[PDB]
Amino acid sequence: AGADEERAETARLSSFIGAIAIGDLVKSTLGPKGMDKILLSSGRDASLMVTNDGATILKNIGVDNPAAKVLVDMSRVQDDEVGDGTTSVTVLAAELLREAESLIAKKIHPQTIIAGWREATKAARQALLNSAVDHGSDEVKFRQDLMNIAGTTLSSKLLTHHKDHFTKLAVEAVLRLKGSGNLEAIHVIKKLGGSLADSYLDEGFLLDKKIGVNQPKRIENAKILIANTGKVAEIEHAEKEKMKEKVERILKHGINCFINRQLIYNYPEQLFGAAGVMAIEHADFVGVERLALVTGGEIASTFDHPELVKLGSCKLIEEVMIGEDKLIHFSGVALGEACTIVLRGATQQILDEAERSLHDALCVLAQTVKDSRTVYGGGCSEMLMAHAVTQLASRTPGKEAVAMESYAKALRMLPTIIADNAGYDSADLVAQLRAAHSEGKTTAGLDMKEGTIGDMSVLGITESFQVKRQVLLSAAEAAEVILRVDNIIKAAPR
Amino acid sequence: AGADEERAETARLSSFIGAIAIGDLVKSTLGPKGMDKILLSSGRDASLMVTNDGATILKNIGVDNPAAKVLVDMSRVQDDEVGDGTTSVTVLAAELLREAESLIAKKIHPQTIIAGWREATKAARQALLNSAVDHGSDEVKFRQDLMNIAGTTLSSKLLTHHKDHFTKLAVEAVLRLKGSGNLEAIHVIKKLGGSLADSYLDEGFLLDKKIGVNQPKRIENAKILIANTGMDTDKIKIFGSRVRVDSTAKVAEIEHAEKEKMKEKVERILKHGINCFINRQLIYNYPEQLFGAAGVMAIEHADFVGVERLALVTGGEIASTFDHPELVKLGSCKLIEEVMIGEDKLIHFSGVALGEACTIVLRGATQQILDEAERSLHDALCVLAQTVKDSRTVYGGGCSEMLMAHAVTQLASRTPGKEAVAMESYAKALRMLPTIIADNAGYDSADLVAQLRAAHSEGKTTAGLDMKEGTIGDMSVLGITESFQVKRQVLLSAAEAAEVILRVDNIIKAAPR
Amino acid sequence: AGADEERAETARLSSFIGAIAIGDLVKSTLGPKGMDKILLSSGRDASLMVTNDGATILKNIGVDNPAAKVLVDMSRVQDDEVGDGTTSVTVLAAELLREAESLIAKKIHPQTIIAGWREATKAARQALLNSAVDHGSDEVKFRQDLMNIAGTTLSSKLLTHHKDHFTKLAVEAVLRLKGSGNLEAIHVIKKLGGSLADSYLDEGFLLDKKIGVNQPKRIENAKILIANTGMDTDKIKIFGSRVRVDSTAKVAEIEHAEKEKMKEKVERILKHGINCFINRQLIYNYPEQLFGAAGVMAIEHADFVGVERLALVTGGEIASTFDHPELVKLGSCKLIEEVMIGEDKLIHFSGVALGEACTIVLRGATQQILDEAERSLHDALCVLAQTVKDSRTVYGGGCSEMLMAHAVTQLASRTPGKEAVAMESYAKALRMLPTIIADNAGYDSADLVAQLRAAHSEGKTTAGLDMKEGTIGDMSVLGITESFQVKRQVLLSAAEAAEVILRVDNIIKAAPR
Amino acid sequence: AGADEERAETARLSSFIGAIAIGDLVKSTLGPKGMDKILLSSGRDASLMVTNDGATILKNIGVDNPAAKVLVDM
Amino acid sequence: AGADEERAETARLSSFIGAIAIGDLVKSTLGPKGMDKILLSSGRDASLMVTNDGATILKNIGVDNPAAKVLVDM
Repeated sequence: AGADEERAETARLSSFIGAIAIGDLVKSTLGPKGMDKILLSSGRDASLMVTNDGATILKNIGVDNPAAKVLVDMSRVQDDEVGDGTTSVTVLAAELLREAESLIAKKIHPQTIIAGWREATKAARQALLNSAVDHGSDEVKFRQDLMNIAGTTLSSKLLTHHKDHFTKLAVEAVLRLKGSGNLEAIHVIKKLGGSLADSYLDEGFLLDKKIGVNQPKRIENAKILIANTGKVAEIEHAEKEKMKEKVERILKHGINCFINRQLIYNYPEQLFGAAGVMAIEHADFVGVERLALVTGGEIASTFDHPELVKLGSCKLIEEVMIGEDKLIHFSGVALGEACTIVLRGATQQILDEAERSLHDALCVLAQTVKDSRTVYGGGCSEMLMAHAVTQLASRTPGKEAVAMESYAKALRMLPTIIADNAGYDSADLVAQLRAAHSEGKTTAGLDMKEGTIGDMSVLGITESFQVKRQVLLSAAEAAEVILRVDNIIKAAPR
Repeated sequence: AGADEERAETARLSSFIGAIAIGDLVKSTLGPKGMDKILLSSGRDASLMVTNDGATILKNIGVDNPAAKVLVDMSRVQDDEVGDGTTSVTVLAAELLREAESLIAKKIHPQTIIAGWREATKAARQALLNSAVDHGSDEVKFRQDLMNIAGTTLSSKLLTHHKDHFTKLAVEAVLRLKGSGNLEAIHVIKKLGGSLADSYLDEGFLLDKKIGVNQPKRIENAKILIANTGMDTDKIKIFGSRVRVDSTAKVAEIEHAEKEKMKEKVERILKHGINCFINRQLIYNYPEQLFGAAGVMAIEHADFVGVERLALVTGGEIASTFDHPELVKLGSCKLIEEVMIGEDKLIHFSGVALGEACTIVLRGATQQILDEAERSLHDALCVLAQTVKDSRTVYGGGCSEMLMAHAVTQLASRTPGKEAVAMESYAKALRMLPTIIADNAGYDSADLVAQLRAAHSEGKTTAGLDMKEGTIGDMSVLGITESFQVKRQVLLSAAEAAEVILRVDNIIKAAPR
Repeated sequence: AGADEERAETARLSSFIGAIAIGDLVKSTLGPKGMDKILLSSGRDASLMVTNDGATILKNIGVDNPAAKVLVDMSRVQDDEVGDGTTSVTVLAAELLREAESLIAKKIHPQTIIAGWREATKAARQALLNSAVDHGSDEVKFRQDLMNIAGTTLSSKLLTHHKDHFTKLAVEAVLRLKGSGNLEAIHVIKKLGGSLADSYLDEGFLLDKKIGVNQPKRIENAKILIANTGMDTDKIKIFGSRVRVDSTAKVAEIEHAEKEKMKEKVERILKHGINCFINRQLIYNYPEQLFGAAGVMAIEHADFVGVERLALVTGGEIASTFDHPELVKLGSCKLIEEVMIGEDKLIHFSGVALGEACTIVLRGATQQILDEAERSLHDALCVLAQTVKDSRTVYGGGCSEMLMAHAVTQLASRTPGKEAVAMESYAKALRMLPTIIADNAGYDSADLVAQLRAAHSEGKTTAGLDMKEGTIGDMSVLGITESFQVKRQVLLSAAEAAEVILRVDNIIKAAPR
Repeated sequence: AGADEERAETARLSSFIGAIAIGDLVKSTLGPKGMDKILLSSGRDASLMVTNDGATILKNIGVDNPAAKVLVDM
Repeated sequence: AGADEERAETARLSSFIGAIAIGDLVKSTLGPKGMDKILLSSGRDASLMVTNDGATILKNIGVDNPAAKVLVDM
C-alpha cells in the first residue's frame, strides 16, 4: 500500500514521539531501585531474555513504525568503548526534544540552533578534564578495584541484595584481562543459585554440555582434542576400524577430553567411557574459538589431528557441583591471556539481569585498567558537573550557551533518580546533595543505604573515567540526529 | 454546583495551560518593538478592539473555561497604585508552571521541593532594593517633563514611528493634573485625519453633538445648563386619560398649555444669558425654534459620561426639573464653539477657571494600526501619574530580570538541604523574560540570551536589551525605566499566597469538587 | 417504596464511592498547611466561591446521584455545638469503608462486624477524661483570648499571611458576645480597600445603602424609624385604576391628595427630631425632597435581614402604618453616619445601648483570597463561643489521636469473641489521621508516623504533629487546641454513621427531622 | 487577547489575499483601453451598478470578512 | 481504477509539489552547516542508508507517484 504523508511540523513530531516513549521506560532503570523489564518475541529469539540493561534490549529489536532504531544503535558504539554505568544517554537525548516546541516559538530556522550540539560537544569536553574528581585507580588496587561502579551499575538492578558481592568479583577478572591482548575471550553465564558466595571464579574457560550420563567423572593431566570434522560384513568391519583408529591414537596420548562443534557418531561414545575420556557433542564454535587462544590451540584436521599437531593444556578439567547444577570447567591455562567469569543469584528470573548487566559490566572494568582514570560514583560526578556547567553557559560567547544551560539542568534529574528509587524523598535529597558538592568535597555523593548524602569513597563507589568522557560526546550527537531531521524519507508497509 | 470535574494532576494541568497560552500573546507585546493584537467579538461589543496593553484587554474578556481570569483581575490593583510601564508581571508568573513537569519525575513531595518561596522572599529583597532608581522630578520641570519613561511604554508599542511624540504630550496633561483635586475628568478621543502632530491639545472638554441645522455658530461668555429630566411633555405619571371636551373652545387650552412650557424656558433663560444647553436624553421640539432666535446652542442626546466630568469642570450644578437654571446652576465662561477638526465637526468646551478637569484629542491616519494609539494612550495616563510621586524606578528592557537571575542561582547550592531545590527553579524563571524581549525584535533568541547575561553579570545595571541594536546596550541612554511599585507588587503577589500555603515555592494545584 | 434495584455488594459500593470521593478534597483542609478552594458552576450561582471550609461547600450543593448529602447535612449539627477547628470527622467516617473490601472475603454478616462500633462507644467514653487537656478559659481573659485555635483554623486556610491578624481580632468580638443567647446579631462585610491591618471593628451595624446625592452628611442624637408599609401610594392589589375625571380640573385634586401623604410624614417627623429613616422596600419620591431639607437620612429598599438585627440593637419598635413615630418607635441615639472606607462607600450604624449585637468589618490586599476572609470569620466566631462554655478542650495537631490509638491496640486481643475482631479494626482507623496531617505539611508522612507514636506512648499529651517542622513537637506553645465537645460528639457520631452504611439496601436523598 | 485568530504567516495571508483580489479588478480599469465594471448583490441595493471609477465602487460595499475596507477608505 | 483526477493547472501543481518536497530535505544539507538523513525502506536493501549527497539518495530511490525521478537522473 501507499500512504503516510507528513511534512514540516508533523514530520518533526514523529521524531518528538519516539524520544518521549523511550524515556519513560528507561526512566526507572537509573539508580538502586531500578525496575526489571522482561521482553519476548516469537521465532528465533528463544525464551528467557528479561532486560534490565536498556542498551541490550533496544539494540536487539526494531518492532514498530516510528523512527528511533538508528538512535538506539548509536548507544552501542559508546558501549564498546565504555557504555553503561546506568543507561542515561538516551534519557538526556530525549529531553532535548521538549524544547523543539520552543523552536517554532523562535520562528526563524532550526539549523542555527543545532550548531549548539557542536558546542555541546565542546561542553562535553569542558565538562571532562576540568572540575576535578577522585584521581585514584593506581592499578590492580587491593581496595579501590571495585565495590564501586559496579555497585552503582548493579544498583539499577534488583539483585543488589546478594549481587553487590558479585560486583566486587568482576574487577578481579579485569586484573587478569589487562595486558598483552585487548578485550577478548571473556565468557560468563548465570547458574541460578543456592550459595552465600553466589559465584565461583574459574581460573579458565566455562562450558555446559555432557556426552551422556555414563563416562568418568573427572580428568587430570588432560589433553584436549578439538575436531573440525564430525562381503557386506567388511563394511560393518570398516566401522570397527573407525573405532580402532580413534582408540589406538587416543591411548598413547592419554587424551582426557574431546570437544567437537558438531554431531558426534555413537560408536566412539562407548569407547570413551571405558578409556577414562570425556567427550563433548555439538559444543559451540564460539566457546572453542575462545579456548584455542587460551590452550595454545591446535590445527584441526582429520584423525591425524591428535599427538603433536594438537596442543593440550593440562591443569584441571572437571564437572563440578556449582551450588546445585553441574557445569564443566576448563582451567589452568599457561598463557593467562584469556579468562572466564562465573556468577549466580537468588533466582526470580530477575537473576537473568545478570546475563546482560554483565554485558555492561564486562566492558566497564576492563576499561578501568586501560584508563588508569576514574570518577566518583553515586551521582557525585553529576552534581559537581551541574554546578560548574550552569556558570559555563554564560562563559561561552553565545549559541553555545543556550544549549549548554539546558544540558546543565539535565544533570539534576540523575541525582533525583538515584535517590528516587532509594525509598527516600527526592526533593529533600536534591537540595542537600548540592550543598555538599558546591562545598568542594568531591568525595560527597548519594548515600543510598543512608537515605541522605555521604562520603562515596567510604562506601567505595567510583565510575570509569571513560564512561563520562565518551558519554557526554556521544549523548549530544546521538540527540542531534532526531531533532535535526525534519521529514524522514520512507515508505511504510510496516 | 454542576459540571467540570478536576483533581490533583489534571487540575494542576489546567493552571499550566492557562499560563502558557497567555504568555505567547503577551510575549510579542513587551519591549521597544512589540506587536499589535487585534480583537473582534460577538453579541456585546461594536467592533475591532486592538490593545498593546495586556492589562486593558484581559480585564474586558473572559473567553473560555480554563482558569486565568482571577490572576488577571489582580493586575488592575497594580495599575491604581503603579500598574503599567511595560506588561511584564504576567510573564514571570506563567514560567513558574513549566518546572512543575520535572516535579512529577521526583514523584513524592512537591511541598518538600517547594522550599523556594521563603527563598523567593529574597526576590522581594534582591530585585528591587539594589540599584539607585531616580530622585527629583521637581515640579512642572522644563526638559524632564518627558522623553523618558512614557517613551519606553510606547516603544514597546508599534505606533512609535509617530506616537513617541504623543507620549510626550501626555505629561503636559499630567502637569495640569498635579496638585490638589483628585485623578478625574480626563477625556480622550481619536480623529480619522492625518497630520504630523497626530494629536491636538484642547483647553477644556471635547463633545461631538449639534442642536440642528439652525442656531448661532458660536457663543461667548457662555452659560452651561445640564438637565436630568427630559424636555419632552404630555403623559405625566397619571394620564388624566385622553380627554374630549364640551365644544371646540376648551380643546384650545390644551395646545395653549404647551405654549406655557415654551414660555418658562425663554423667560428665565434670557436673564442668565444662557449660551449653551446640554441634555442627556431626548429633547422636545418646541424649545428648539426658541433657542435659535435667542442665540443659544443646545445639545441633543448628550452622553451622560461627558456630562458628569463637565460638572466637575464648570463647578457643577444640581440637576432637577426646569427650576434648575440661574443660581442652582454654575457656568464657566471662556469660549464655547463648534470647530471643524481635520475633517469632522466637533464642539469645544474650553477655558475652565477651576482647572481640575482637562481633555486630549488624538488625530491619525485612519488605520486599525491607528486604533493602537487608543490602547497606548490609556497605558500612558496611568504610567505618568505613578512616576511623578513614586520617586522610585528600575532599569527597563529586562535589565532587572537578568541581574536577579544571576543572584538567585547563587542562592541555590548555598542553602544546604531541603531549601535548595525550589530556589533554583524560581531562579530560572527570570531567564524567559530576556528571551521574550529578544524574540519580538527579530533577532535570534538563542544568540541573545548568551550575550545578555555577560553584561548584567559585570555589574552595569544600566546595560540591558536593545532591540533596535539586536544585541545588548545601555538602557539608561534610551531612557527606558519601569516604576518601582510595578516590579515590587508582582513579586509579593507571586510569593504571597504561595508562602504559608504548602508554605514554600511551586504552587497552586486544585482542591475540592 | 422501591425503585433503584441495587443490592448488597453494589448497594454497598455506592456508599463506598461517596466516602472516597469526599475524603481527598477535604484532606488538604485539615492541617495548618491546608489549601484554599476554587469552584465553578452554572445555573443561578453567578460567581466562583472560594471555600476551604468543608462544611460550607458541602451544604450548599447536592452535585450528583450517589448518596452523601444526608451524611454531609449532619456535620452542621456538629457546627452549632462547635463545628470546626479543622474538618476531620468526615475523613474518619470515609476511612472505615475501604477495609470493607477485606470483609467480602470474610463473607458472613455485615451486622456482626458492627458490634465494633458499640464497642467504639466504649472508645468514645474512654477517649473522654483520658486525653489530658487544658483547663482555664476563665472569662474574657488576658492573653489566652486568641493567637491559638482560631489561628489553627486559619492556618489550613490560604489567607494566613495577612489573615492570622484578622483571627486575633475575632476573640474581642466574642468577649462582647458572651451571655445567654449564643449567636444572635453577628454580621460581617468584605471591603475591597487596602490596609495592612486588614480589618476594622465597628461598635455597631454595617449596611451599604444611600438615600440619594443630597441630604445632610452627619446626624447626632439620632432617632430611628422603621416602616413595614412602603412610602409609595396608588395601585395596591385592588386598583384605583387609571381613573376617570370629568374636566382635567378634578385631576388636580388627585395631585393635592399626594401632598397630604407628604404632610403627615413631615409634621410628626419634626417633633421627634428624626435623624434617620429605614424602610425595607421601595420608597416614594415626594418625601425624598422633604428629608434633605429637614436634615434626615433615609434608606431606600433596605434589606429586611439587616433591619431585624438592628431592631434588637436599637431596643426594638412596633412597625405599622405612618402612626409609627414617637413611643411606638424606640430609637437608640449615638452616631449614625456614612463614612468612606478607603474605597466603596458604606453607611455605619454605631453606639448601640444593648451591646448584645455587633458587626465586624474586614479589609485586605484585594483578591479571591480576600473573599476568603468571609469564609474564615465564620469558623473563627463559632470556636470561641464553645471554648468558654465547655471549659474543656484537647491538644490539637493530632496529639489526641495518637494517644487513644496506643490504648485501643491492647483492647482487641483481650476482649471475647466477636468483640476482638471489631475493636482491633477500629483502633487502626486512628492511625490514618497522623498520616493525613503530615502529608500536607511538606514533610515525609512515613517517617512521621513512627516518630509520632513513640512520643505519645511515653505520656506527653502536649507533644503532637508539627507540620512546619515536619516532625513531632510541643503543641501547647503552638496554640493549637480542639474544643472538648468536638471530640465527644465525633466519637459517638462516627460509630453510628458507619454502622448504618452496610445495613441499608439503597442510599439516594435527604428528608429527616 | 483573542478573537478570530491566525498567527504570523497565516495572519499575513488574510491581508495578502485582500490585496490580490482588488488588484485584478482594478487593473482593467486604467488607461485608454480600460473597461467598465458592473455589480449585482442581494438585499438592500437593487440590481445593476456600474462604476468606471475604482474609488466609487470600493467605498460602497464591504463584501466579506478579510480586511481591506480600511485601506479602501483612504 | 479512478481515484485522482487532474487537468492542466492542477497538473502543473503535481509537478510543482515535487520541487518543494525535495527542496526542504536538500536545503538543510547545503553549505558549511548542513544535516544528515536516514532512510529505512524494504526489499533488496541491506539496512538504512544515510545520505548527505543529494544526488546519491535521489538516484537510489523512486518512492512515489509524483514525477521527480527523471529530474534527479540528470
